[PDB]
Amino acid sequence: GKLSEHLRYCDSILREMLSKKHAAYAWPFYKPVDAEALELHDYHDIIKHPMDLSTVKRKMDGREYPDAQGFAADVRLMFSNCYKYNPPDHEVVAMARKLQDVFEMRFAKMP
Ligand SMILES: CCOc1cc(C(=O)N2CCC(N3CCN(C)CC3)CC2)ccc1Nc1ncc2c(n1)N(C1CCCC1)c1ccccc1C(=O)N2C
Repeated sequence: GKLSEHLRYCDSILREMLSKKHAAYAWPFYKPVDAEALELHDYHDIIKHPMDLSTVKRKMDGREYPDAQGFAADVRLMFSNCYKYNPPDHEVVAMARKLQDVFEMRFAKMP
């Protein structure tokens, strides 16, 4: 089935995003947002479905995505949360944009 072929290619996108090359801008998305440690009393009012690369990895390694589109939806959700919660001039936003540049480019190049 070409459904798991695409998902295996998405595991490579995930490895690329977690890789040491992109760490200057990707590290805020390694683990979930700790709203209590960052004193974001606001975060879970606005972000109803948090997402991060480690949760995406957990779901991928557990075969929880039925197809590549579900994986892409979660990665983009992680980006959309960051754009939604933060003021557009914050530099977590620039960091998220640099990482999304990696994701969208490698996703489009899927055979
Ligand atoms: C597992 C460790 O976790 C964190 C630890 C610490 C920490 O105390 N030290 C102290 C000095 C830090 N410095 C200052 C800033 N410098 C750009 C780099 C060096 C290094 C580490 C800070 C943030 C963390 N984790 C996080 N995870 C998601 C988000 C997130 N931070 N940022 C920040 C990342 C950098 C700027 C924004 C957010 C902050 C507020 C609201 C939303 C978000 C948000 O959207 N994301 C995705």
